[PDB]
Amino acid sequence: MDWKKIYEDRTCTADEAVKSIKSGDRVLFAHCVAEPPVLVEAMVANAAAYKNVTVSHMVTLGKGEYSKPEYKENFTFEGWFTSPSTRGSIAEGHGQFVPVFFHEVPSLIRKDIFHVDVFMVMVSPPDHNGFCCVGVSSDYTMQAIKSAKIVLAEVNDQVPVVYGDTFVHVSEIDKFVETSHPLPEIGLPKIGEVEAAIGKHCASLIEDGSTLQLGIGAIPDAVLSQLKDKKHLGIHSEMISDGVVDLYEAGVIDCSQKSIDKGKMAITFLMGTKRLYDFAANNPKVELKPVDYINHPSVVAQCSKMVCINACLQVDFMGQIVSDSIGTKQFSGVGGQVDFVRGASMSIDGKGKAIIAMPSVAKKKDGSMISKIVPFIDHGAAVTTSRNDADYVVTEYGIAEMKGKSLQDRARALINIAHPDFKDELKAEFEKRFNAAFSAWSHPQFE
Amino acid sequence: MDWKKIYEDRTCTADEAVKSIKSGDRVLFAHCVAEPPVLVEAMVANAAAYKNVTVSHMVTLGKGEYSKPEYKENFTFEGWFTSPSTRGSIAEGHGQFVPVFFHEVPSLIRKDIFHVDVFMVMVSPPDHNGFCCVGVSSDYTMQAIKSAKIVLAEVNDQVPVVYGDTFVHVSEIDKFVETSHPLPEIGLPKIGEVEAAIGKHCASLIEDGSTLQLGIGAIPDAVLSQLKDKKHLGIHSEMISDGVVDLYEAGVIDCSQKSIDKGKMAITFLMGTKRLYDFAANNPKVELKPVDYINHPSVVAQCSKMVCINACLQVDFMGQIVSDSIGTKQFSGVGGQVDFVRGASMSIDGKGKAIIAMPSVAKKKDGSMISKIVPFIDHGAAVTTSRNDADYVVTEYGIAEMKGKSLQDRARALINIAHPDFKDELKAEFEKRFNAAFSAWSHPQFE
Repeated sequence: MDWKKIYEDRTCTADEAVKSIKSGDRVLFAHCVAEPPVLVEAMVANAAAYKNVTVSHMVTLGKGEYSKPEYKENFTFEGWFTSPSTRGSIAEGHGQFVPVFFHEVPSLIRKDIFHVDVFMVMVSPPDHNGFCCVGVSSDYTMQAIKSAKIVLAEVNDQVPVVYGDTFVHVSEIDKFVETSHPLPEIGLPKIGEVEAAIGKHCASLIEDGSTLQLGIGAIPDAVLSQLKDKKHLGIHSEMISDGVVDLYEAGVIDCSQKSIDKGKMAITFLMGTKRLYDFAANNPKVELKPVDYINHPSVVAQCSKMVCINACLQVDFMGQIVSDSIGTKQFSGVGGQVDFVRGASMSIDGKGKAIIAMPSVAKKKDGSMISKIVPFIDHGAAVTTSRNDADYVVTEYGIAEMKGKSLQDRARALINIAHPDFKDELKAEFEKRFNAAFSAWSHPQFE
Repeated sequence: MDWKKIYEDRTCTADEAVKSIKSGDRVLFAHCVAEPPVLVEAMVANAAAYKNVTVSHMVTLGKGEYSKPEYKENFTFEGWFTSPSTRGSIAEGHGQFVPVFFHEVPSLIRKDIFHVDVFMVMVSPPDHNGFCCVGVSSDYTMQAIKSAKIVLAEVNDQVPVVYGDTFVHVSEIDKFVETSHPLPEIGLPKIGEVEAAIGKHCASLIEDGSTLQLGIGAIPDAVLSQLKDKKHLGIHSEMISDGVVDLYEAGVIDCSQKSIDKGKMAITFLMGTKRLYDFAANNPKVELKPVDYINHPSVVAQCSKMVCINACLQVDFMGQIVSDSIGTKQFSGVGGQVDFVRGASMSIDGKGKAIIAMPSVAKKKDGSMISKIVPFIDHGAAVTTSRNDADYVVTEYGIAEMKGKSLQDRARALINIAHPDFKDELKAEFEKRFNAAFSAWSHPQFE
């Protein structure tokens, strides 16, 4: 109606739209799959128009061109979660990294700590009432829309309409750039015997009626594959994957025993194949909500029989968990790992569990093996899940309980699930670290 | 009535009471000032009767005799927060340490992770209706009374009656041992120029009507002494000490602008001089509540203009905060530090602040001067407040903001508040760590 005039008046080309960015601006992209590639391309192509423009976002499936050293006078990448195409800049020094809990991002936007001069977002074209849909992200995207000084939208008719807090009226957007292209996809991972074993251990901790949080990759896919005997599972998760769709259509996940958002998979973003995007579209069983709801520890605490499944990179004898860095090298980010660990620990029913899982070993490129159960974290590594936060740790060799357990008993339990080849070296490190014998037993049979 | 017969039938000597403990038991002492010294003495005296009795508690003002190596066949100390009289056992190998958030202790007891066979607590003699008062502790003490298989009470008529969740009916207690002795006291700290400077910086962050959390020692006392010009301050704190009483008597703290528990100082335990214990007694302005209320991040989040002040030991370039260990040596515990950090971060009003403060330098055992602002944490140190949790860091040289700040900008801010004598060495380390100059500026003047 009146809105159609607004929409038409504000429609332009991508090259025109990015002229609204000025030197010194803080620019933010919509999260993950909602990043607008045509707008990002235009901004990068217009690099010489800009001096010292901050570019922030979290995980990206895009090229991360603005993060390359040649652009360092034009753009400064400020990642809140890094990925293969942007992590190089952080290692090299011209890119920056902010450690921030995923649930807290909207708060930092509202507080103007994460000030947003220009927000760039991909959306569906408007419905009959002038509401566009973000489709695949709610997360921090919805707050950014409200708080940004200028919102630039790539209107892509391949974006799905998904229920929840995903809608933005055309009157809230400054410029529209019309496009049509498929959304980025991630492939399904290969599951090895190591991951299969991890999934089986994780599955043994999951009872009927559990509310699940899990991500993407071989580990959560392995877990899901081992849940086919379970009943009435629910979802309250930062994201769902293609794997969750499989378990839903197997009849295992039905959200019938949830305490809040009953009958619905409650999520904050989507990332997978087009099969996932199609599933989520116009589906009463799926609802996207902002990250300061979904990942809020006080909200997770209200979930029934919460089971949160997340991966790490290494765990030390004290139960310090490193998940986002290898020594001084930054790889990803905390994301929602600690949000859900905390929510499960705070669970009002007292039934919440947080599982942190990893292969027990890695093969280095020189051919040698290394233990991911370690006496000490790598030099300069960031602790992601602190020793006080730690709950269950799982490898292909079993389950170690950290919660309420002493440093010595944590180390004993971790060594017990370490690779057999490393156990003697690790027990020697135990004795040096703790000034105590590994074995708590002492049988008179052995003098 | 009926109750008087119960009480009299269950009254006995300390030596008789401790025969309720058997080999293999988990024994728990009431927190801090409520530890029953006459019962502890009797237990240690009866050491030869016991094999492998676990002895747990948090901070202690007692002698910690059961933690000495000569007792290792009889007792195993399991600290949930260590102190000078028990920390030696952890370093030596025969004492154990559990990393646990203060607010979570009641939950672990309820879950039977912290199973309690015998709980030993000091209480006031019963009121007219048969209710004894813990007086100085609510914390985990109230849950432990409910959950323990057996409760042994030292009935000390010098224990104050203090309002809140501090009362236990005689029918809840198995044995009573009558005594009369003063409660343990801690001294008033000496405030040097360094702590006075820290206090001034912290005070500059505190507005009228703020709700405060702070502990004991030169830093919090220095902060309080700089608050004389503030108005309508409130208290929602793990503890109060003598300094808070001073500020209340000055009319600065009146609890008149609190959002919850209006007009009352809400606390979980008391530790100070007899002046504090007398003050808190029968006082409508003071209320003790358990730690899963007071320190619960979801409760702290409801507080108005929350300002949380806590101390640390060292902070690295990433904003990782070490507060409870010196390298591999365990010193204290997380206590409620992270509980209040998270609560302030989660504040519903968006006004919460968490301040972590420390002197910029220390003199080590060998007489050398060291920076407490460091490129990397000491080898094997536990991260107390993770980089994602970090908010304000304060030294005598000023304030550094961590929240929403990049690793590089955090390190710059921290170097800015380091001791002038260390700044150049620290900037050299900055360059090596980040591959960037401390000044992010290159000028054609110098090519």
